[PDB]
Amino acid sequence: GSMLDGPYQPTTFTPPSDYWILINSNTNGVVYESTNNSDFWTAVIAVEPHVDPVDRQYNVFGENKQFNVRNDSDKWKFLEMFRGSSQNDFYNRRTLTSNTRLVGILKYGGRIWTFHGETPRATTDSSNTANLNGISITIHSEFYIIPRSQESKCNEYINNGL
Ligand SMILES: CC(=O)N[C@@H]1[C@@H](O[C@@H]2O[C@H](CO)[C@H](O)[C@H](O)[C@H]2O)[C@H](O)[C@@H](CO)O[C@H]1O
Repeated sequence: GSMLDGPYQPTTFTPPSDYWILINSNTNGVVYESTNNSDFWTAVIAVEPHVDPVDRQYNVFGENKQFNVRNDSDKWKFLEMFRGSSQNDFYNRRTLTSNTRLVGILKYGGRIWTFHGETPRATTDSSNTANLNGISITIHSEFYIIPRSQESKCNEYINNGL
């Protein structure tokens, strides 16, 4: 179809390897939840502009959790909350401060890639897993699909907008 394929409505699916999923967050709270139920749990939480430090509730992987959040920018903030085993408390692994409200997740090269840092200079980073194929995602906002070969385009969107 189009190289920027979408938008698609919120759903749950197992992303194929080699394709960036670009999610256009349009509200606060949980953007997506992704797990293989074995060694990888990531949830992305959206925090609106100028939020003083506070503990908010988020339902993730079916359970209500309290996360400490803040955002001292005009830009939107996206926190990666992770755990690698079912018994561990989630920790804030990475952040993305963004004027464009776009977050990205990719299966490639054996590991999960996401964007982090601050637009317009956000960059990618990897996360290891021993069960990449098992990782599914529940996405709560509209999203697009872009091949990994076209990451330069994905990077422009993340940093500069659609
Ligand atoms: C060195 C390399 O090829 N790394 C790949 C990643 O792409 C790089 O991403 C940085 C930002 O993090 C720069 O844009 C650099 O030019 C890119 O080469 C890529 O994000 C991941 C996932 O597709 O694959 C790495 O191999």
